[PDB]
Amino acid sequence: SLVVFPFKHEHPEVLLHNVRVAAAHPRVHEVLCIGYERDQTYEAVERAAPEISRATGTPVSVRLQERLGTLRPGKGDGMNTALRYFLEETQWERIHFYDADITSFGPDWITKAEEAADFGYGLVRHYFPRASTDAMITWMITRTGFALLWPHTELSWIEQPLGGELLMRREVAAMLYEDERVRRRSDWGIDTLYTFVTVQQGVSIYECYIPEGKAHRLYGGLDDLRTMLVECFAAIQSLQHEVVGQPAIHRQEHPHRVPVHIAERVGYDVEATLHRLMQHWTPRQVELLELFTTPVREGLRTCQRRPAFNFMDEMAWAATYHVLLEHFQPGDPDWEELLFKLWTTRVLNYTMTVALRGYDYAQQYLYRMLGRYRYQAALE
Amino acid sequence: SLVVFPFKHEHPEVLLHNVRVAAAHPRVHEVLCIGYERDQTYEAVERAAPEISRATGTPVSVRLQERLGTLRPGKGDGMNTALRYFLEETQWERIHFYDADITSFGPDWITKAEEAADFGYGLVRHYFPRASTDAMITWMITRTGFALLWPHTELSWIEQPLGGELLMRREVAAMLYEDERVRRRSDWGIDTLYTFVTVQQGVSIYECYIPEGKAHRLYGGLDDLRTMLVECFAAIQSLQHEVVGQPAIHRQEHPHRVPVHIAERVGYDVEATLHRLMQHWTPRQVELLELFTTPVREGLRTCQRRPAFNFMDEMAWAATYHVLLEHFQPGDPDWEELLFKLWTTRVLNYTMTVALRGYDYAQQYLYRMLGRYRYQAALE
Amino acid sequence: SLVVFPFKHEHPEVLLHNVRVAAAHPRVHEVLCIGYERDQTYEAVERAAPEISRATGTPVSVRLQERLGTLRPGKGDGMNTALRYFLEETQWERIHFYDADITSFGPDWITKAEEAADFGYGLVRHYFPRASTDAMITWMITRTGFALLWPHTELSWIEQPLGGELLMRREVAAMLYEDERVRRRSDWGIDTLYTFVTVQQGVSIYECYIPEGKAHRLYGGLDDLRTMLVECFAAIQSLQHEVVGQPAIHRQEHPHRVPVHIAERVGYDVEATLHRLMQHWTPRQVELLELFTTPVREGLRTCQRRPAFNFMDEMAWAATYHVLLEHFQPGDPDWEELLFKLWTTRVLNYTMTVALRGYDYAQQYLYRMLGRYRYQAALE
Amino acid sequence: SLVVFPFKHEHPEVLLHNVRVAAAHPRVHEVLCIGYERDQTYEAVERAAPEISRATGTPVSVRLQERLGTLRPGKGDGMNTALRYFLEETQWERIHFYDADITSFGPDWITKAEEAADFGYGLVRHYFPRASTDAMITWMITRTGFALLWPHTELSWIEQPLGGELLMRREVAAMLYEDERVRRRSDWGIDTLYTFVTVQQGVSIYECYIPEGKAHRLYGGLDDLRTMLVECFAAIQSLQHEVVGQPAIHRQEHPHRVPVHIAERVGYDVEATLHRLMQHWTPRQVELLELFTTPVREGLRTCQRRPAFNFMDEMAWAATYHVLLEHFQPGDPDWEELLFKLWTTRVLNYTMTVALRGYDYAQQYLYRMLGRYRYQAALE
Ligand SMILES: [Mn+2]
Ligand SMILES: [Mn+2]
Ligand SMILES: [Mn+2]
Ligand SMILES: [Mn+2]
Repeated sequence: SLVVFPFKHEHPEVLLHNVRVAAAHPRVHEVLCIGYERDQTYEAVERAAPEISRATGTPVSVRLQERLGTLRPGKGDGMNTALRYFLEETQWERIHFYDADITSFGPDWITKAEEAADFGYGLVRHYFPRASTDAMITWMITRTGFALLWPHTELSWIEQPLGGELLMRREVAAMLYEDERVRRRSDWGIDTLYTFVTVQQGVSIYECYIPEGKAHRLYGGLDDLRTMLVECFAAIQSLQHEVVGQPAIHRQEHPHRVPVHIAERVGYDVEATLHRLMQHWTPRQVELLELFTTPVREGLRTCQRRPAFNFMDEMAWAATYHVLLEHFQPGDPDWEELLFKLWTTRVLNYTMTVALRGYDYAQQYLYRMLGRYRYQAALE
Repeated sequence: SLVVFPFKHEHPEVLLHNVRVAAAHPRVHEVLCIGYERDQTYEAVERAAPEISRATGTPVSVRLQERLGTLRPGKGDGMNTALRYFLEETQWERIHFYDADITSFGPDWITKAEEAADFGYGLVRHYFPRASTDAMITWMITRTGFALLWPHTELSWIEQPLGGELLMRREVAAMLYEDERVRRRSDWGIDTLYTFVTVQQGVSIYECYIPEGKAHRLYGGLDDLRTMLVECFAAIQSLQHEVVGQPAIHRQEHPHRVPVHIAERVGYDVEATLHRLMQHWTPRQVELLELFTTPVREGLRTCQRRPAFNFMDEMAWAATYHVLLEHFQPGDPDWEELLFKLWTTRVLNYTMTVALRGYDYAQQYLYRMLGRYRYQAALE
Repeated sequence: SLVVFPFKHEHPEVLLHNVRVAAAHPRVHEVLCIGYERDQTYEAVERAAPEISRATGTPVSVRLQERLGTLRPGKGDGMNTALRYFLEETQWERIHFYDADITSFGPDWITKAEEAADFGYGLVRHYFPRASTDAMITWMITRTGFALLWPHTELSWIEQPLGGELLMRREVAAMLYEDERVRRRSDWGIDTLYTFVTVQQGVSIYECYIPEGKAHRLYGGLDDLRTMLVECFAAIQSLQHEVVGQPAIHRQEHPHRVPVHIAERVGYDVEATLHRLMQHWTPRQVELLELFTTPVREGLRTCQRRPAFNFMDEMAWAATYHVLLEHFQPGDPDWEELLFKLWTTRVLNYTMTVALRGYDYAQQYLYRMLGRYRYQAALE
Repeated sequence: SLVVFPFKHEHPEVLLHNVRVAAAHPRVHEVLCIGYERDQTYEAVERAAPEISRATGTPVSVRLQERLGTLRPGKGDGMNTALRYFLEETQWERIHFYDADITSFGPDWITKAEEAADFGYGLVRHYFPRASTDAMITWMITRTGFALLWPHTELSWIEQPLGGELLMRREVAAMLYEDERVRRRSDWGIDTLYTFVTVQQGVSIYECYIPEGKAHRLYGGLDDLRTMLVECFAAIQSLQHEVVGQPAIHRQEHPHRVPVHIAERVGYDVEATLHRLMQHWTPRQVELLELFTTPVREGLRTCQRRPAFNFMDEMAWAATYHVLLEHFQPGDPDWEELLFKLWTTRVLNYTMTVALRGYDYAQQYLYRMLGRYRYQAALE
C-alpha cells in the first residue's frame, strides 16, 4: 500500500522522520515523495532516499510534480501526480496521503487507516482537534458552503474537508484522476474537489480521529491564508450548480477530548489582521460592495477609516456568501481582495463574540451554526 | 400530530402540565394518554380532559392499555396500544411519544421534532445528557449487543436506543404495528424492538437533542433496574440471528455541553449494590457459572463471601455476553439472577476504573468501547 | 447591625427587594439608604420606609449624601456619610455595605458575613467570580500597583480591593472615618482607600465568597469605565510614598467553581474599544508620550492612524505604570486621556494573548502576573 | 546551601538523576544522601558518589540514618539525622529536603525555593496537584485534626503538611532539632511535627506550587498506607493539648491548573479495600466500638459480614475523630486496626459520594469540609 508525501519548502529532517516511520510499517509496500521544485529541500530527500529503502527494505522514490491542471501550480498538481504514478506506474490497491511537516506523526496513523479500510471503505479521512480561531477557511467557507448549497447531503457533515490526510483505494483514486474537474484543480482547491466528488459518487467514507496531532501553523495575520482562501472559495463556487444524491455511507471515529495545549491556542495575530482590513482599498472594491446588503456594504466601507466587524454576524455572512457565489470572479484582484476583507470581518466577529467565550463554547457554536445554515437552505 | 403520554402512578400535576403544553402547541392535533388501570391518577386525567379540550381547541382522549403482546404486560402493550389508536381511530401524519414524569418538558420538545421531520425523516429520536453511572443497561447491554452482533451497521451508533421520546411518521408506525416481533414485545423490551426493526427496514433516522436532560430516577441499588435488565437483554437475545443491511440514513443534532448537575451525579447506591451481590444465591446458580470462562466463574462465586468485580473488565464482559446469548433463559429464576449479578459486576468494574476518573473520561471510554467491540466482531 | 445601601437611578424594585431582605434578617438592627439627590428613585424609598419598618420590626432610614471630601462628589462621600451616621447617630457593633443593583442578593450574604465576624475579624470582604475581561481596573491598576509598590505585604493578595460589599466592626469603621486620607476620597477612589489603610493599620481581614456573583454591568466600550479608571489610579498614586508593615492577619473562604454564564462572558465591546483608541487625540498628548519608553511611545502614537496593542505586554505595562506614577496629574485632561488609552492597550493586549486562551488560562495568568511584579519590585 | 535526599529501597537510577540535577545548580553548595540501611541501593549510591562530586564540582556524601528517636526507626530518624549533620558538621545557612523517588524533579524546584527564601521565609514548602482519592491521610487525618483542634490558627491552611519537600534556614532547623518532641518522632509522624512546631513558634512560611510533579504511588488497597496512618494520627493526638498563637506570616504561590493525567487518577484499589474492611476482626475491637456513637458503632460492626460505609459521613467522622483523640492507644493492635477500618469507611464514603462526582467537585468539597470543621470547633 503506497504512502505519498507532498512537500515543498519544509525542513527535510521532520519529513525524513515521517518517511522512516512509514517505510518501517509492515502494511506499507512503497513510499512516494512528490516535491514542488528542485530546491535544496528536494535535493536533500533525493540523497537520503537510497538509504531509507535499504535499512527498511521498502523502495522509496522522489519525483517533481507535473503540470496537470489549469490554475496555479500548487497542492493540486502534487496530489494528482501521485495519483498518476499510483495508477499508471504501480499496481498497489491503496494509497495514503500525509502532510510532510506533521511532527506529531506516528505508527498509529497508518495502522488505523488500513484497519478501517478493511471494513471496506473507499475513503478513510483523518481529522484532529483544532483551535477555535484556526480552521476558519474550513468553517466559514467550505463547511458553510456545503451547508447552504447541499444541506440534505453528507457534504457539510465531513469534519475536515480540506484535510490532506487520507487513504483511498484504487477504484476511488482512479475515479478522481479521470474526473476533469479534479484534474484541473492544481491549487489549494483540490482537497475540496476530492471531498465533493467522493460524496457525489457515493463513495463510503470513514473518518479516523487523531487524539493529539498537528503542527501549529505559523503565528501571523489572516493575510498568510489569503491565497488558500480565494482558491478554496472558487472551488465551491465552481461546484454550486452540481446535484448530489442523499445516499452515501459515512461513519466517524469518536473524537477524544481536545488536549489543553490546543484549546489554549490562538490562531492568528489580531492586531495585524485589523490593520490589514484597512489596507489595499480601491475605488472598484467600494463600487462592487453596492451588490451586497446594506449592513455589509456600510460595515466594510467603514474599514477604509477604522476596523469594523460587529456587523458581520452569522446571518450577515450567509447573505454575503450568496452574493459572492453569484458575483465573485476568480482571479480578479478586486473581487479577491473583497472576499478576503469580508471573510476577515467574519473571523474577527466570531473571534470576539464566540471564541473569546471559551473553546467549549466555540465547538458547540460551530456545530450548531452549520445546523441553522442547513435548515435555512432546506426551507428556501 | 398525535402526542402520546404513557403514565402510571405519577404526580398528576406533573403529567397534566405536559398534557396542557402539548395541547396548546399549534402543530398538535390530538393528545392521547394511556394507562394500565383506572386508578386515582387515571380518573384525574379523565376529569380534566374536557377542560383542556376547550382551552386549547385540541381533543384529549384517555384510554386503557390493551393486551396486544405475549410477554409481561408492560411498556410495550401501552406503546403498541397508542400505535393501534393512531392507525385505526385517527388519520394524522405523525405520532409523538413522551414519558409522563419528565419534569423538563417544554414546547421546544415538540417543535424540534416536527422541524426535523420536515427534512423528511421517518423516525426522530430524542437523546439527552446522562451521568457516567446512569444508562448502564443502554451501554453494557443494548449498545454493546448491537456492536457485538451487528458491527457493520447503524444499530450501535444510535444514542438512546431504549429511549421512549420520539416521533414516527404514519408509514413507519404502521410497519412497526404490523410487525409480529414488535407486537409481541409487551414488556420493557419494546424500545429495543422499535430501534432494531426501523434500522432493519431502512427507515431514515434523525436524533434530536434536548439541552437539559430528563428528570433523574430514584437513588437506589441497581436492584430497581432488575426487570428492565432481563427484559432488555431478552429482546436482543431474541433478535440475535437476524440479518441487517449496511445502508440506513442516520443523522443527529450536535450535542451541547453537559450541564454541571448531570456530570456531577452518581447513578446508583454503591454500598447497597455491593450488598446485593452477596444475596439471593442458590446452588443452581453456582453450577450454572460453569458455562462461563474461568475468571468470570471464579470471580462471581467469590461474591457468595464478599463483593468482587475487578475480574469483569471489558474483554471478560464480552465473553460473558456471548455465553449469556446462547444459554440465558428469560423466566428461569436463576438465569435472571445470574444476569443481574453478572451485569452488576460490570457496572461496578466500570465505575471504579472508568467513571471515577471524571465525566469527560467516562464519555470517551464509552464511545471507544463500542469501537473495540465493533472491531473484534467484524474480525471474527 | 446596620446595613447600608448606596443607590442612584436604580430600578426601585431591585433596591427595595434588597432593603426588605436585610430588614427581615434577625441579626440586622437597622437599614440605611443613601442617595445624592431627592429624585423619583429617592422619594420611592422614603414612601416605602414606614411599611417595611412595620412588617420586619426594623427601622429604615433614608439620608442624603453629604460633602465630606474634597475630590469629585461620588461614591466616597456616600460611604463616608454612612460611616458618619453609624458612628454619631447609632451604637451598633457592626456595619454592612452593599451595592443596590446587585440582583443576586439573598439573606446568605448577611449571614456569612456575620458568622465570619464572630471568629473576630475586623473587616470581612465579599469576593465573586468575574469574567476574564471584567475587573480590568482591579487587575491592571489596583492589584498591579499594590504588587509593584508594596510586594512584601498583604495588599496585592486581597481579591476584590475595589469591592464595595463588606462588613466592618465599629472600631475599624471609626478608624477609617477619623483618617484624613479616606475622608478626603469622595470619589471612586474610596474602596482603594478602605482597603489600603485597613491593611496598614493591621486590621484582621476575612474574605467571604458568594457562589453566584454580582449582576454584570452594561456591554459597552471601555469608555464607560474612564472616570473610575483615572480615580482609581489617582488613589494609588496618592498613596505611593506610604510605608506599610509586613504583618496583618488575612484569610479567605475557598472559592467554588465559576458558573458557566460567567466564564463565557465578554466584558467589553472590542470594536468600539478599538475605535475609541483613535479618538480624542491632541498634540499635547503626542508630546507627553516622550516621557515613556520608546516601544510604548511608538506604540501609542500609532493609534492616531490605527489600533495598536501588541507592544503593551506585561513588562511594558510595568514600565508604563512607573512613569505614570511620577508624571500623571489627576485633572489634567490630556493626562487622563493618555492613561485611558494606555490602559486600553493593556486590556486589548491581555485580551488577545491571555483571555482568548480560555477562562482557566486567564485566572492562572493573572495570579502569576502579580507574582512576577511582586518579585521584580522586591529585587530592586 | 545543603540539599538532602532521604532514601531507602528506591531504584537508584531515579535517585542519582535527581542528585545530578542538584549538584549542578549554582546555588547548591553540598548534597547529603541519608539511607535507611546498607542494602544494594545504598551500596550503589556510595560507589556513584565520588563520580558526581567530580564532574559537577560540589561534594556529595552518603551516611546511614542514626537512631535519634523512640518510635519506629523510619522517616523521622532519617530527616533528623540530616539536621544533625547540617548543624554539627557543616556551616551552611539553608537545607533542602526532597523525596528520592521523584521522577518529575527539575531545576525549577530548587531555584524557586531559594528565590522565595530571599524574601526572608524561614520555611518554604513545596505542594503539588493530587488525585481526588490520594492524600487521604493528609485530608481526613492531618488537616481535619488541625481544623478541629486549632481552627483559628494557620495549621489547617497548610496545603501539604505531610510533605517532605521543603527548605528551612539554619535557625529553623536548629529549633526543630533541639525540640524534644520532633527528635523522638522517628517514624512517619515527623512531617506532622515539623509542620506543627514551625507554626507554633511563629516561623514564616511560603508554599511553592509545582505545576506538574509527583511519582504516582503504587496502585494497591488502602492497607499499604496502614503504618503511615496510625503514626500520623498518633502524632496529632500527641499534640492535642498544645496551645498555638494565631499570628504567623503565611503565603502560598497560586496553584496552576491540575493536569489531566492527575485528575484522571485513581488513588486506591476499591475491591481490595472493601475485602480488607471485613478482615482482621477481634472480639475486643467490637467491645471497643461501644465507645463511639451509635451509627458508627453499628455501621462498622456490619463490616464483619459485609462492607459498610454510607454511615461515615462528614459529621460521623468528626464525632469519630474526637472519640479517637480521647481513647486511641498508639501501638495497641486492636486500636490501630479499628482506626484503620474507621478511616477506611471514611475514604470509601467520600470516594462514592464526593470523588465520583468529578475532580473539580472533589477539590471544592475538601476546601469546604475544612471550613465547616473550623467553624464547628470555634463554636464549641
Ligand atoms: Mn502543513
Ligand atoms: Mn420515568
Ligand atoms: Mn453597579
Ligand atoms: Mn515516595
